[PDB]
Amino acid sequence: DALWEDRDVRFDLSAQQMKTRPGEVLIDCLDSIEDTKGNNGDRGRLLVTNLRILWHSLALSRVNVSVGYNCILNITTRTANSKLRGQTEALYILTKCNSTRFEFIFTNLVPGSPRLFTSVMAVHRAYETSNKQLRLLPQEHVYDKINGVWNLSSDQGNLGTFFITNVRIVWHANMNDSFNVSIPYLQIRSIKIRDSKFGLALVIESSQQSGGYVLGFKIDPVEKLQESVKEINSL
Repeated sequence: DALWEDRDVRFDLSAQQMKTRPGEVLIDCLDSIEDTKGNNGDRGRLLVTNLRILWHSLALSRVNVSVGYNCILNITTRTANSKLRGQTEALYILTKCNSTRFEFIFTNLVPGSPRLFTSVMAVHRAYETSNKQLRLLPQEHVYDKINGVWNLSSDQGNLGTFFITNVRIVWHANMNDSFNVSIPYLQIRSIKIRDSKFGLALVIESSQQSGGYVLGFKIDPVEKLQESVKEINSL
């Protein structure tokens, strides 16, 4: 139960269906599959999304466990069924990180979902495929252009150029090497201003990374630090 996310209590389900996360898009959903090497029984439903691939039970759906695209390495098919009551059904499981293996056997689907496999190749693929002009992500735009910022690293600080985007909040330095320093907004948890410490700066409280990245704005009369904290606390 190390990559089974909890659903009965942590997703607060009824007796029949899952609970959808914000921004989670559904494509297909089916039934009558077997799980092995979890902590479960023998039969239940099967749901899929753009962030999780979900097994709903049949008997006791107050035990219902799944995993998503954050942990899957690659996926397999069996073959196209040659003749006389075969199937195309194969769900075989490659964990990215841990040594747990799984086999998903649809117990009684009659064509075994040959067209759901035509979908599931692309939805893993989207999670696969993910001078100062930004390497811009799709569904992302630039909302501020700031020249002359002294980001002060643990090594040293230098002349730089800052951008404020929708998601990937990056910083460029034009000091002889074209640095890449980029954080996403979802890794940002909280923000504080440091006017006195290190000269009119902001510090970044990261949850997962557990580190702090600063910038620098005492280098010019800038009138943009109060512009900054509004955009980044909102978005």
